[PDB]
Order: sequence, then structure tokens, then C-alpha cells
Amino acid sequence: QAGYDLLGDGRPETLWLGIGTLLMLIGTFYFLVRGWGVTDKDAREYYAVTILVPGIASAAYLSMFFGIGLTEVTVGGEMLDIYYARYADWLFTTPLLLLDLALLAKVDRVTIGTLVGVDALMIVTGLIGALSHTAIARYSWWLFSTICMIVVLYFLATSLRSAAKERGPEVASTFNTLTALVLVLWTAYPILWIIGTEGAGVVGLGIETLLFMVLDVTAKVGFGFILLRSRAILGDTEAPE
Ligand SMILES: *C\C=C(C)/C=C/C=C(C)/C=C/C1=C(C)CCCC1(C)C
Ligand SMILES: CCCCCCCCCCCCCCCC
Ligand SMILES: CCCCCCCCCCCCCCCC
Ligand SMILES: CCCCCCCCCCCCCCCC
Ligand SMILES: CCCCCCCCCCCCCCCC
Ligand SMILES: CCCCCCCCCCCCCCCC
Ligand SMILES: CCCCCCCCC
Ligand SMILES: CCCCCCCCC
Ligand SMILES: CCCCCCCCC
Ligand SMILES: [Ca+2]
Ligand SMILES: [Cl-]
Ligand SMILES: [Cl-]
Ligand SMILES: [Cl-]
Ligand code: NA
Repeated sequence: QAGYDLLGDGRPETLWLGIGTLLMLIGTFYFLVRGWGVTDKDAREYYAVTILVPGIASAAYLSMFFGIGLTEVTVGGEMLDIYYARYADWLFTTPLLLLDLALLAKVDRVTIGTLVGVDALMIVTGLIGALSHTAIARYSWWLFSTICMIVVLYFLATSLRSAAKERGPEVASTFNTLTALVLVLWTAYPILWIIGTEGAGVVGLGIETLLFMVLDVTAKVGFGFILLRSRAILGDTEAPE
């Protein structure tokens, strides 16, 4: 794999995992310190949700860097590396990012349940695909997971967008800018997976780990930076509970 075997354990992708860990930690601490000076009850909710996004990713990246949760999946003559913490991270952080968007939109708890349930199914079926032992199974689960992603993104772009519009320009503009980021960046994930080690195998583990690290940092720290600097986070919220 393209990279550098930092820990001397035969894993050049640790260069990227290590850089990812550092960036996630810096982002977590930045949001934490910025949050300490926030008093508005709504803004504090966005900070709490958002700090946890690079925070949990920090833990996952540190895990992966040290090789905790790494195994091999047999696919014919090949043995493909799977990091469980990648999927566990996404399982927690994608619902948190969706909750940020749902708070902005001020949508009801059944809408939120639908959005996060389909998102959880997306991640679970991606994991099943990653653990599957035939190409046909891996591609099939990938397709199912991708359909789930399209459903999530469609809900964001329609139902939540229309709800956010009613909340006036500040909220609408922030919702729209973050949704623009999400529709593009999230779609990059299935593309990378299917061209990479889990799918067609064009892109190797090194380049793939690098690019997932860039996507992760952008979709977590980048997203959070954009959200938390906005006046929209001062607007009234209604948590699902
Ligand atoms: C770290 C934060 C984010 C935004 C992660 C997003 C992850 C996905 C959108 C993953 C999607 C997948 C699909 C649609 C198909 C199977 C392969 C994936 C699990 C990578
Ligand atoms: C104004 C001070 C900024 C401090 C932010 C620290 C976070 C560093 C992590 C890098 C995140 C890059 C996101 C990419 C955006 C497209
Ligand atoms: C209170 C109004 C919101 C109603 C939302 C529920 C709609 C049902 C959609 C179910 C989506 C599951 C599809 C699974 C992914 C292929
Ligand atoms: C010789 C291979 C054995 C038979 C396997 C065929 C499975 C094909 C199913 C494809 C599932 C697509 C998921 C998308 C949701 C409709
Ligand atoms: C209103 C449309 C909602 C559904 C959109 C789902 C797919 C998003 C399309 C964006 C494609 C980005 C490609 C980037 C290639 C690097
Ligand atoms: C001998 C070891 C060579 C190390 C070369 C590292 C290349 C540059 C590191 C930056 C990686 C991209 C960061 C993306 C930020 C989100
Ligand atoms: C032999 C040690 C290589 C360290 C790579 C660091 C690259 C800068 C981010
Ligand atoms: C309050 C800082 C972020 C906490 C992240 C939780 C996961 C770490 C194990
Ligand atoms: C919750 C953080 C996971 C990383 C553990 C580090 C163990 C080093 C051997
Ligand atoms: Ca307020
Ligand atoms: Cl405040
Ligand atoms: Cl207040
Ligand atoms: Cl590679
Ligand atoms: Na290493």
C-alpha cells in the first residue's frame, strides 16, 4: 500500500491513520474549547452533538493506527484487510451529523427516526459487504447500502430542506450549505469503496485509506467548523426527546 509503515508492523496505511488521528483530535479540542464559552441553550446542543463527531472518530482512528480491530477477510485467494473501527465510527458519527441537520430543520422525531434508521442500515450493510467472501456478495451488499444512502440524501434534500426554509434565512442558508457538502462528500464514500480494496480493487489500501481520511476529516471537522460558526445554532431547537 502507498504510504509509510510508521510502526514497523507491515502497514503503510498507518501514515494516513496517524495523520487522521491528529487532525480529528485537533478538531475535537478546537470545538471543545470554543464550546466552553457558549451559553445559548440551542448552541450548546449543537456543540455537544458536534464535538462528539471528531471525538468518536479520534478514538476510532487511534484504534486503527495501533492495529486494534484489524482483521483479514478471505475472498478466494485474496485476504482483504478490514478495520472494524471504521464502521463503528461511521455507525455513531453519521447519525450525529444527521441529528445536527435535523435540529437545524426542526423536523419531528418520526422523520428523524426514519433518517437515522436508514442511515444505520446503510452502515450495517456496508459492514456485511466488507466481511463477505465472494465478489458477488460484496457488490450486492454495496448496492443495497448505496440505495439506503440515496434515500437518506433524498430526505435531506427534500423534506428537511423544506422544513429549514421556513425557519428564515440564517437557518436556511446554513442548512443549505451543509447539505451541499453532505450530498457530495457522502456520495464519495460508496465510490471509493467500490473502486478500492473491497470492490473492484483498482485503488489499493494505501490510497484508499488516505482518501477515506480526507473524506472523514472534511465531513466531520469541516462540517463542524461550518456549522458551529453560524448564527443558525442560536435558533430554537427541539431535540427528538
Ligand atoms: C465520517 C463521516 C461520514 C460522513 C461517513 C460517511 C459514510 C458513508 C456515507 C458510507 C457509505 C457506504 C455506502 C453507501 C455503500 C457501502 C460502503 C459504505 C459503507 C462506505
Ligand atoms: C481558526 C482556527 C482553526 C482551527 C481548526 C483546527 C482543525 C484542524 C483539522 C483540519 C480540518 C480540515 C477540514 C477541511 C475543510 C474542507
Ligand atoms: C411523520 C412523517 C414522517 C414519515 C417518515 C416515514 C416514511 C417511511 C419510509 C421508510 C424508509 C425505509 C426504506 C429502507 C431503505 C431501502
Ligand atoms: C452465482 C451467484 C449466486 C446468486 C447470487 C445472486 C444475488 C443477486 C442479488 C442482487 C441484490 C441487489 C441489491 C439491491 C437491492 C434491490
Ligand atoms: C435532490 C437529489 C437528492 C439525491 C442525491 C443523491 C446523490 C448525490 C449526487 C452527487 C454526486 C457527487 C459526485 C462526486 C464525485 C466525486
Ligand atoms: C517518508 C514518509 C513520507 C510522508 C509523506 C506525507 C505526505 C503529505 C502528508 C499529508 C497528507 C494529506 C493530508 C490531508 C488532510 C486532510
Ligand atoms: C519516517 C517518518 C515519516 C513521517 C511522515 C510525516 C509527514 C508529515 C505529515
Ligand atoms: C468530550 C470529548 C469527546 C469525547 C469522545 C468520546 C469517545 C472517546 C472514547
Ligand atoms: C479509545 C482509544 C483507543 C486507542 C487505544 C490505544 C492503545 C495503545 C496500545
Ligand atoms: Ca437560542
Ligand atoms: Cl452563546
Ligand atoms: Cl438560552
Ligand atoms: Cl495503495
Ligand atoms: Na505501521
